[PDB]
Amino acid sequence: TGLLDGKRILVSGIITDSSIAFHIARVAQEQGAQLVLTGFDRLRLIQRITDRLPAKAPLLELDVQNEEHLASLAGRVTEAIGAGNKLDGVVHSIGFMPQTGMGINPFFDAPYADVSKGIHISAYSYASMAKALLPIMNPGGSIVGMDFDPSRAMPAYNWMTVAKSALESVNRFVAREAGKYGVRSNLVAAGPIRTLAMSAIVGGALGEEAGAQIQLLEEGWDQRAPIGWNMKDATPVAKTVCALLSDWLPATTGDIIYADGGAHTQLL
Amino acid sequence: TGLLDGKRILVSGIITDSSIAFHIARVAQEQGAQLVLTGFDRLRLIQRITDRLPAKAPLLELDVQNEEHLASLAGRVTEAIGAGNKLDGVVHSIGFMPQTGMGINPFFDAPYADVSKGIHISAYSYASMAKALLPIMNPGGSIVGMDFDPSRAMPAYNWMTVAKSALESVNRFVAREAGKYGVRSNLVAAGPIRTLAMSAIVGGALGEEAGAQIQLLEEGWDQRAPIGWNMKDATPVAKTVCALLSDWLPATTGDIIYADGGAHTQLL
Amino acid sequence: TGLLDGKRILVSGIITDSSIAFHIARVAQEQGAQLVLTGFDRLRLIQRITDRLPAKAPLLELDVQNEEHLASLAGRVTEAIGAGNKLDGVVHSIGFMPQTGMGINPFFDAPYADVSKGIHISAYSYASMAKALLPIMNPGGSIVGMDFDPSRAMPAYNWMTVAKSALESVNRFVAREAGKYGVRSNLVAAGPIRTLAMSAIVGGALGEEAGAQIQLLEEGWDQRAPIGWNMKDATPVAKTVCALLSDWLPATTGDIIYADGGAHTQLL
Amino acid sequence: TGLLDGKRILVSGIITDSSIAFHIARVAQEQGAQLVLTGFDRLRLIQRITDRLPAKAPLLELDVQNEEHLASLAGRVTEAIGAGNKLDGVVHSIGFMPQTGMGINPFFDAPYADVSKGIHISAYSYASMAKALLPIMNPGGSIVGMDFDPSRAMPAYNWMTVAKSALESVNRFVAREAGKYGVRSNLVAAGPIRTLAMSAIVGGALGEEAGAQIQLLEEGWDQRAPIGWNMKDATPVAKTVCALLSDWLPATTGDIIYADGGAHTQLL
Ligand SMILES: NC(=O)c1ccc[n+]([C@@H]2O[C@H](COP(=O)([O-])OP(=O)(O)OC[C@H]3O[C@@H](n4cnc5c(N)ncnc54)[C@H](O)[C@@H]3O)[C@@H](O)[C@H]2O)c1
Ligand SMILES: NC(=O)c1ccc[n+]([C@@H]2O[C@H](COP(=O)([O-])OP(=O)(O)OC[C@H]3O[C@@H](n4cnc5c(N)ncnc54)[C@H](O)[C@@H]3O)[C@@H](O)[C@H]2O)c1
Ligand SMILES: NC(=O)c1ccc[n+]([C@@H]2O[C@H](COP(=O)([O-])OP(=O)(O)OC[C@H]3O[C@@H](n4cnc5c(N)ncnc54)[C@H](O)[C@@H]3O)[C@@H](O)[C@H]2O)c1
Ligand SMILES: NC(=O)c1ccc[n+]([C@@H]2O[C@H](COP(=O)([O-])OP(=O)(O)OC[C@H]3O[C@@H](n4cnc5c(N)ncnc54)[C@H](O)[C@@H]3O)[C@@H](O)[C@H]2O)c1
Ligand SMILES: CCCCCCc1ccc(Oc2ccccc2C)c(O)c1
Ligand SMILES: CCCCCCc1ccc(Oc2ccccc2C)c(O)c1
Ligand SMILES: CCCCCCc1ccc(Oc2ccccc2C)c(O)c1
Ligand SMILES: CCCCCCc1ccc(Oc2ccccc2C)c(O)c1
Repeated sequence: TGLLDGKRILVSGIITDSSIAFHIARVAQEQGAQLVLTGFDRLRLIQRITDRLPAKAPLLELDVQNEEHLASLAGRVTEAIGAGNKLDGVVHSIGFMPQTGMGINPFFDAPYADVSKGIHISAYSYASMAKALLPIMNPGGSIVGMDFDPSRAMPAYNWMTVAKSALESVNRFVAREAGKYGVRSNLVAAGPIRTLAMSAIVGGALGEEAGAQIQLLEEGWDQRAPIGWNMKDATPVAKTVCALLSDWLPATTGDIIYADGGAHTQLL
Repeated sequence: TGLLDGKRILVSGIITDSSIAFHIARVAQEQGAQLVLTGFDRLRLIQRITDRLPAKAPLLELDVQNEEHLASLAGRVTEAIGAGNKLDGVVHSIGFMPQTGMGINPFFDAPYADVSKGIHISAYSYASMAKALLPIMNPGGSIVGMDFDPSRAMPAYNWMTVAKSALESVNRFVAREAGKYGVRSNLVAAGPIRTLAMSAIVGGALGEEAGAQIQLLEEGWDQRAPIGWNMKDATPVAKTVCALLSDWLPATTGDIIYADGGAHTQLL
Repeated sequence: TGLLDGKRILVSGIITDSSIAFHIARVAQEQGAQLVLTGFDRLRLIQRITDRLPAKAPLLELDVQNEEHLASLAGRVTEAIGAGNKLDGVVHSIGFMPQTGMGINPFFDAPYADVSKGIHISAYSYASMAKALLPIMNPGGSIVGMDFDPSRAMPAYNWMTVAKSALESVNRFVAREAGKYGVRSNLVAAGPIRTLAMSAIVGGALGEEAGAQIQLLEEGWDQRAPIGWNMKDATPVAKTVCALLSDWLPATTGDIIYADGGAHTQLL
Repeated sequence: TGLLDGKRILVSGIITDSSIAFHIARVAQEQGAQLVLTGFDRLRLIQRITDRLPAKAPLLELDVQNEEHLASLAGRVTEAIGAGNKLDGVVHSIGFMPQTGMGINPFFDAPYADVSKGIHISAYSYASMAKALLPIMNPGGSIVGMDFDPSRAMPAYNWMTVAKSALESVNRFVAREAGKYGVRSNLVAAGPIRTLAMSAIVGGALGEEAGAQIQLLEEGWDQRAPIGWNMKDATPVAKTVCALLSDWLPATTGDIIYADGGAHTQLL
């Protein structure tokens, strides 16, 4: 009955139940998908969080900066899904940028070591995961990553904006590689969502009026979006990622779908 | 379990069983939608074409330049679907440009009367169909128009390129109106498909260069698309339109979804 | 030694001494250009206004909707500039939209007759003027038109936004034709300037909240521009046009240069 | 008389007399500018090369990955130009990418260490040069970097495409900081030019595919550019950079000017 009936899908990036990846996983499961999950660092917490999903799925450790984790990933996925089976979908929902690279911290004062780490995790890892997983993906498959529209500069997002610009470019080359396997590669550019990264990384770097200034972001985004925007609701974004993982967008690759309430199409 | 089960959808633009609109109607019916079709000019002929669809659907006359057809449209649709019921979707799959505006005919020699006619039918009509139909659309509903990426100039498409550019802009303003109703408005920028218009209009205006240009279009597009492109197969485009008509892209509006094999994301 | 020393340049669009074209003309003559001016409708007024320029230039009548004017234009310019001389530059600084297509007047209520007149004058005439003048332009020549970034929808600009979208597309096709003559074609997307068109057309259609709403546009453009924006100063825009008329951007064609304080590059 | 008469301009990125920076330097001196040059590593040979410019100019060592070099840069330039004098122009004409990041080497096989070096040099350094030099730049001044349009993926350019996508994003935030000083920041996206990096980095990484790949690049570019394109001629690009360094584009910042024959505005 489900949009993703029978499909085996790897989903990275769950840390809490407000994670975009959590809702992607939840919707994908409501739609009949069989999941393999990956988690970073706080595996015990992640285990407890994933207990809240509609169906239990194996959790595999993946630090995208750890070459050993990347080299063993496909083997460990095959152990979880069974020999002779392959993935139909992969979700990259991963990002990091040091505090120096965000908020009210002067753009010029972020050392390259920090920026590099951020670009490693948030951009290059999209290609790493594709490298690791394409060899175990079925024709008609779909790789999806999460974006935040970086076409224009803005307060606060700072070097993460630069990392997203890189990610968009990486996705276009991932499409070229993926196409050899009959696999699509796309990004979903989401509007703002109240996640752990929002409050701890972005909010943490904004200093004092962070609470009110995020409320400004919500109000302004919902005003610009012709159909409105709810920062408390990741479901519209999760649904969009599932549309891309499905058979219903079979001719879209190297591309970006905007799940932002149409805010990026309006100036005011 | 159909993607569009229960949905009432108006589909304009069928003229042959190669029409992008025809495959849109076919796929939508396969997925449980209940359709109303609109046709232009030769309605007796169109009815024999629509007879080839999987299921019966009422066929309505609509010339988008005819003010009376537009003023009566919502009432005629309401009769077709039953008083009390509203539309969940609307598909604009219509375009025209006079020969002077196309092909090897010099760009400078198209009189404005001819360009204006093409822009009326191909761009302005997206707004006039939205005006007529929004008052009989449900929240969560979806308006979708057909686009051919006009961001760059090219041989042969000439003034139709300009009409498409206008249409993309018209779509962003329709989104502002549609949102007041909880309705989304998007275009699908399709790759090249073997349809009547490509033959009679584009081919016709290319004269002796039609063959070489159409061949280059078939193979060049496939070459550039990372997942490839079958110009003889409208299904991938029709599926993309159904995705937009569905509940699975609920946060996208005023936007363009590219069902072109990824070709627009690659230079070579 | 002036930027445009010895260049023969046609400049359209002067109506008042606040007109963008007036400032283009002044800066161009300050830089050694020999001008021919074209005016519409109010020829006695334009003659008077142009008496304020650094040098007296011949003024020719041109209503871009008048086929006879267009058909006789090259002949009339050749008279103004001398037989055996050709133009080095052409400036299109022309636009119109009926009130129904602007301001607080509902988008859906603008009749196509109104929209078509707006598009004729604002977009199609860029090609009309190129058709007329390219046969009397020197290699290395430059055609420049005035744009307002229409990539996103916005309040008030309405159907003019659609006309500018069309204009951008027209410019790319003009470039194809102009290249056959060794001539470049480009647009300058300017930020908001206090001109007759701004007060009469835009402010006129904004109703009672107009003078203040226009002030709020200034405030927001200036805030978004990393280098600020002064709506009272056309000179930075005129300078940019002069740069495109000069020999200093010889590799730029089919393109758009933004003289907008950089506001389009920033989200907030 | 000269376009840049009286201006003091720093030009980085000279490595051979085919360097785009060499032609920028030459044209700038021809136009009355006083230069300070920076070079990397091979300073003995760079000095030999700059002795062939029309005018004498101080040459300073700058490795952009060297923190000590950047920390001391403003003081060294001040020594070169005289205390109390400031720079009106800065040209960043610097890029690097390891071979593994380029050509026919598999996109997925580039280790992050290699990509990170390329991004540091090719993108981050645009920000570090701005950080170092803005304190000694005059209001009305101009920072210009060199781009190659990375909006679409393509053969061979591989991870350098990613670095350019990052660089474009960096330029937009540099614009925010530069505007506090009354300074503009922009990129010139150049068409392809035969330089040391083309030969050694791009051509070297293509191997047996270099001939065919570069022929198609060159043929396609000249075909698409409405005014044509000559890969052997850096002067149009050098002129465009000088236009940006001048007073003639005073309202453009955070932006990208294309010196590419108009190629990017045309599909074919
Ligand atoms: N929250 C928003 O408003 C928003 C908007 C647009 C895009 N995004 C993108 O959505 C994605 C999900 O972020 P979120 O908002 O759900 O935040 P989140 O805090 O819920 O998730 C971020 C994830 O990044 C993972 N991560 C960090 N370093 C990692 C590493 N080295 N290896 C593997 N995983 C690592 C963390 O474990 C965490 O699970 C990110 O790409 C984010 O940039 C978020
Ligand atoms: N075929 C392609 O390669 C292609 C690619 C991208 C986008 N498109 C767009 O797809 C849409 C459908 O085109 P298609 O290729 O299926 O061609 P088609 O010939 O099958 O359909 C074109 C339709 O336009 C309708 N039409 C013309 N004038 C009309 C009027 N006054 N009122 C109402 N309808 C009118 C025709 O009757 C016909 O049904 C158009 O917007 C077209 O530009 C086509
Ligand atoms: N003022 C702004 O904020 C702004 C911003 C960006 C772009 N522009 C563009 O700059 C250009 C000049 O406008 P402006 O702001 O200087 O206003 P303006 O009123 O000074 O100039 C508009 C000109 O258009 C001419 N025109 C109208 N109909 C014509 C016709 N049929 N034939 C020939 N000419 C006709 C008018 O006579 C007038 O001279 C237009 O393209 C406009 O869209 C203006
Ligand atoms: N050649 C083309 O077709 C082309 C086209 C568009 C853009 N570009 C860009 O133009 C710029 C100049 O390239 P080019 O083609 O003239 O090649 P080039 O080889 O002449 O110049 C590249 C410069 O980068 C410098 N560089 C490398 N590492 C450095 C470091 N650590 N510190 C300081 N400098 C360092 C090199 O010394 C060299 O001077 C680059 O940004 C390049 O990406 C080149
Ligand atoms: C106020 C600035 C506007 C941006 C807010 C939206 C947002 C929130 C969180 C996001 O995720 C991250 C951001 C930075 C670093 C890491 C992650 C996952 C993210 O990518 C985007
Ligand atoms: C070089 C590219 C030329 C072929 C483009 C593909 C195409 C084919 C048909 C299309 O439909 C029309 C084109 C013109 C007029 C009317 C219609 C429906 C259309 O909009 C696009
Ligand atoms: C509030 C809307 C956004 C600000 C508009 C700035 C502007 C002002 C005048 C312009 O010129 C015209 C506008 C409409 C019709 C005709 C012309 C010449 C124009 O093109 C742009
Ligand atoms: C076939 C590849 C596509 C055309 C490349 C044109 C080009 C050539 C050289 C360029 O400069 C560099 C490229 C890589 C690394 C460093 C530099 C300076 C560059 O940035 C662009």
